[PDB]
Amino acid sequence: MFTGSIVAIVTPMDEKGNVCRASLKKLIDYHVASGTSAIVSVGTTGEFATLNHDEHADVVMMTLDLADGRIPVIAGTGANATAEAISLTQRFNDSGIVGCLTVTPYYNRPSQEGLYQHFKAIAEHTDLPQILYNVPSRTGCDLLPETVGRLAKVKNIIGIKEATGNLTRVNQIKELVSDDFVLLSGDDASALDFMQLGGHGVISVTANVAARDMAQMCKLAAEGHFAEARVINQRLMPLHNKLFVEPNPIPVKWACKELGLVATDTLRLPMTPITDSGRETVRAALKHAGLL
Amino acid sequence: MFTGSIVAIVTPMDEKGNVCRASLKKLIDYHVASGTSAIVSVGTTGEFATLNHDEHADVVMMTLDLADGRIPVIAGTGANATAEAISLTQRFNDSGIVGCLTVTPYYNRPSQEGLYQHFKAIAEHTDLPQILYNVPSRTGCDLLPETVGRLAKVKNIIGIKEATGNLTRVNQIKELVSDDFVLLSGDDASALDFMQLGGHGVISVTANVAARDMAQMCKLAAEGHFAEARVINQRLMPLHNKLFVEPNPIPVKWACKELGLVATDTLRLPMTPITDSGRETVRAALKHAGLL
Amino acid sequence: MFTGSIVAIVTPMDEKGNVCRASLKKLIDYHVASGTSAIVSVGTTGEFATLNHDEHADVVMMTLDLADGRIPVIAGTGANATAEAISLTQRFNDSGIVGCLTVTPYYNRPSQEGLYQHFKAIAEHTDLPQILYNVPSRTGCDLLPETVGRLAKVKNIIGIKEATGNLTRVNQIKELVSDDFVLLSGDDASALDFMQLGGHGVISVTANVAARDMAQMCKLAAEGHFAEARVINQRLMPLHNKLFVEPNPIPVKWACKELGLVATDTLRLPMTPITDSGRETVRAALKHAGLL
Amino acid sequence: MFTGSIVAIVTPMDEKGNVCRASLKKLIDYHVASGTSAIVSVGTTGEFATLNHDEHADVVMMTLDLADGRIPVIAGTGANATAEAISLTQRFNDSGIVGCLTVTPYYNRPSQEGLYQHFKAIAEHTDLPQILYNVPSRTGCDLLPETVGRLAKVKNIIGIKEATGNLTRVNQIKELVSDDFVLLSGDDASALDFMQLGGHGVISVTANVAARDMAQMCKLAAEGHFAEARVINQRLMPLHNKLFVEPNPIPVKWACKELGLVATDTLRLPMTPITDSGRETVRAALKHAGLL
Ligand SMILES: N[C@@H](CCCC[NH3+])C(=O)O
Ligand SMILES: N[C@@H](CCCC[NH3+])C(=O)O
Ligand SMILES: N[C@@H](CCCC[NH3+])C(=O)O
Ligand SMILES: N[C@@H](CCCC[NH3+])C(=O)O
Ligand SMILES: [K+]
Ligand SMILES: [K+]
Ligand SMILES: [K+]
Ligand SMILES: [K+]
Ligand SMILES: [K+]
Ligand SMILES: [K+]
Repeated sequence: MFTGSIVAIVTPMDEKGNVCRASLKKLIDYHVASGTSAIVSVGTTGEFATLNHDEHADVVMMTLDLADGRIPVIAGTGANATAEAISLTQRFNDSGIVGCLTVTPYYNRPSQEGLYQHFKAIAEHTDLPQILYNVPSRTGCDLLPETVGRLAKVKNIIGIKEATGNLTRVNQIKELVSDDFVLLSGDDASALDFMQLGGHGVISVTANVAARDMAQMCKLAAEGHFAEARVINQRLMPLHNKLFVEPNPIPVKWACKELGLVATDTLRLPMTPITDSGRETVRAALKHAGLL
Repeated sequence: MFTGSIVAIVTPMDEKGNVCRASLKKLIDYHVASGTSAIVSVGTTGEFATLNHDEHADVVMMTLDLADGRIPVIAGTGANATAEAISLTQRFNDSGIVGCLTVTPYYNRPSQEGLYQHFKAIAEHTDLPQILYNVPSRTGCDLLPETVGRLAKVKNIIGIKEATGNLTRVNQIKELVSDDFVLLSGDDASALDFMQLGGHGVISVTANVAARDMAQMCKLAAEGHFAEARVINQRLMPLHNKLFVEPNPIPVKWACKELGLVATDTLRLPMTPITDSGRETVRAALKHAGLL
Repeated sequence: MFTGSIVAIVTPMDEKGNVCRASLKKLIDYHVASGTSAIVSVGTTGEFATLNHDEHADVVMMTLDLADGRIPVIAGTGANATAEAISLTQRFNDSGIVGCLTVTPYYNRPSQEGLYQHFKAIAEHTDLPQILYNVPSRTGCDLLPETVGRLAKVKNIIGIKEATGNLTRVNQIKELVSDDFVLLSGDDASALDFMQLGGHGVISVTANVAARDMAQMCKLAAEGHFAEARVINQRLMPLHNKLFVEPNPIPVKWACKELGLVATDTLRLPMTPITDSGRETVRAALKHAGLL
Repeated sequence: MFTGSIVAIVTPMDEKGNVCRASLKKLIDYHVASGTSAIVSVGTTGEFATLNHDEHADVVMMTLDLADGRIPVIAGTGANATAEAISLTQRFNDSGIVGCLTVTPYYNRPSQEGLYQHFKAIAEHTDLPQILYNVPSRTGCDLLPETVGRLAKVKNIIGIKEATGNLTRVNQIKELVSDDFVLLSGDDASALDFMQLGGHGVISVTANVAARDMAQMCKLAAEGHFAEARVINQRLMPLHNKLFVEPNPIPVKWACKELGLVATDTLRLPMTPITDSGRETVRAALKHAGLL
């Protein structure tokens, strides 16, 4: 499933920074019960940067095992070296994942032609559906609509997670791609606006703690009931902002712990523990959303 | 050597994308002959993002072997996960390298407290001198002067490669650190200005192809001879700019090949070959510098 | 009328830079015939900066006289000194204009409290409806949604021309104001997106040369027929971009001359004549729109 | 005087918002006593946007009268319409002022060719020396070095007030102009850095309240005594920053009142009175500088 409310799931960790199977199970059951459309495993929110390849694969496989066919799983498979992205993708071929979420190379700042060759090569060597991921504030590069249009001609490049927050991208991309190419927001605070403009859903941090409200918001949006959706969005807006009051996923993991969905809020360095002021801001946002 | 003209040396490749030992040897001998102060091996210009750690370590160790004590070698040791940076640094402990160039974590956008903990942990696991490296355009993170002050208190944190191009940082940092903390430019086009303000040298892309000129410019700067240094700077200004006409190190590798310093200008995806328009721009800059 | 396609009309000039009544008459008749909703007289596009107060008033009065009740006229009344804005507003009280378009103070960078006091004072001393105008790229300040919400409580502050191009502003402002407060785009290239998000129309440069297509696009948008509207928008998109290929209103005045709507394309310094390359780009855009 | 510590003097007002002659006289005598090099009358800090031309001219002429040949007076003469800038400059022809400070047109965003024609036309209508003034954060326009080169060829264009805070501009401009073209900082917090790179002085907000310290710092800089100049700079750094805690000249007028240099801290809308939090910040900065 590549539409509606898709959660960019936290990778819950014990105090040692190793994946907590019991916490992950509780999250997955929560998403199944709450109507989340799909789970993005080891995306940005899942701390892909600080897992090594083996651990990253372990988490995807554990998520599939625990999901047990009840909810679709999309794996984070991005890398900043094209060989590495291919390699990681091969580990998931015939795993049971429904598709891959693949970020533009970060740090090295390739040209648009470099991005085209990068994604073309990755798509060539899998039959899995690929969702491109643009997040310039993290990567230092910006995958432009023209290049997205070029890549959407590749059979198994099927959509894009657009995380610029620049809403003009929706229709710039839509006019260059076929009607079946999926446009997903990667920016919770602008996601409803993104859907109103023609987007198909959101790959969401907020959904980690407000899964039912997110699922109902995205359904209302898909039906054209934007005023109704916007009531939900306004109750969620403090979370859409304050889940980034300190670096994601610091706030959302604390929030998941506060709700009892995970055993510990531990992250891996260079992510550090939430500050006291951050706890108080996040808690206020959870209360605004009616979750505590 | 942590002052003067420090080359961020290319990792020259064969057509297959693997390190070319003959080319690396030619470069290194060139830098010895030219008066380059030190070599940074597998920095940004050396394609650290697209080598695996073993490959990265092999290039560093080959560069150290070829230098044969003639010129000091600083290893690139940055990573966006602290555990991984520690692992890479530990490869070089007792190796012969003189210190480490360690970039702020990229993509994951840690807080300043996160940056402090990351670099502190790395410095704790080595006796080697650490040069911090700030380049927000690539990493999505900005290591601010206050945090650089805090880190300069750690015994073996000894300098910073400041690649913002924001020259106010020179004196902001200088006033927070001891007189022996080294300030190096990471931005060729502003590097003479950076030294004029108090900086100690440059870690340079341009030095790959104008090593003698860069070394002479930096020596004149260190002596307070700014007007003479500026004449050299003006002759190199088109390279300082046009070596970034396409993404670094695409132009500089081509320039190295054009000068006969390396056998091929091959890079790894997502870096792609220089365009025809790029070749003509870079050739014009080399001709301006009197190198061709 | 404060909805649909509203033209930010050029101030046509003879070769001496004085207002050309005959050219203005032809424009006004064109707008009446083509279904434009209203005319903004001496806005940005009408070169408010380079008319003195007497000339500025002359042009508004001439536009009202020529309109002869057939189309509503909104006067540009902005200034960067609150006394000056009041003064200019008084000149229009009981003139026949339907409202005023009042820009945030430029150059002096007031606080949000300063903007609130500025606009509150101007509104106090007129019974004319006021449309706030935010264009940070010109002014150096940004009138934020919170302050817009404060000002919308003032009885005769009735809407806002939002020219940031940042589409998140639509619903940030809408949630803070009453249902009858008018949201108008000031950014042609994002205007259709702006209306799709809940905006009520556009104060347009493009409408100067494509008045009928703009009027039909904004009606389709108001009816919810966005796919239909978007076909029109895509034929207009090169004009929405290339009317800013050189500083507005340089391109649009040339385009008006090329279509025969005005006798000369003359502007006042510091605006200068269109370049040859600009003529060719603008002409291509007019052809794309089917106007030549 | 177009070098050293040049004060962008406040236009002190009474409670009604009109120029206070006794306060202006106290300031001017202060600057004579302190060793200020020159006074810029009705620059940005002097509230040029909210005086009418007659008022503006009266303040300039009063400042010239009060200076009584003791200290040179440069008039602010900028406008965003060329005709208006010419008119204002012509007011001061044969007046006693030593030159003119003329800002790039604001709001209307002319091209570089437009800037060239604007300043050329103004210089043609006077024998007075012209200092260009670039401050893109306020004007929406950036007068680039290439254009500054082109204008420096006009006989009576003799310098530039560079208020970008982008220190690379010093040497970019210096290499395109003659050795006698003057480079002055418009940015107090980077001004010592600017002089260290080659600049000749500063047109300063801080000098309104730390005139002796600023004059001593600039003299030390001119002599090449940078380390001693930096000690003074560090003592003034909180003022350099906190005089912009609210919009200039709100903080500096309050500071002048607090020091007894002016009778009231009144400004004209849209500038508004300093907040209580602002007063406490500025008082802390004055105490740091040892002025209180
Ligand atoms: N820390 C490295 C490797 C991560 C590998 C597994 N996801 C990066 O962000 O590219
Ligand atoms: N491509 C990954 C791993 C590089 C590992 C060796 N230098 C990154 O940029 O972090
Ligand atoms: N040129 C000045 C005065 C214009 C007055 C009439 N609109 C400005 O842009 O504020
Ligand atoms: N407030 C108008 C006119 C100022 C005229 C005298 N200084 C402007 O900023 O251009
Ligand atoms: K395939
Ligand atoms: K496809
Ligand atoms: K140290
Ligand atoms: K009123
Ligand atoms: K109202
Ligand atoms: K000159």
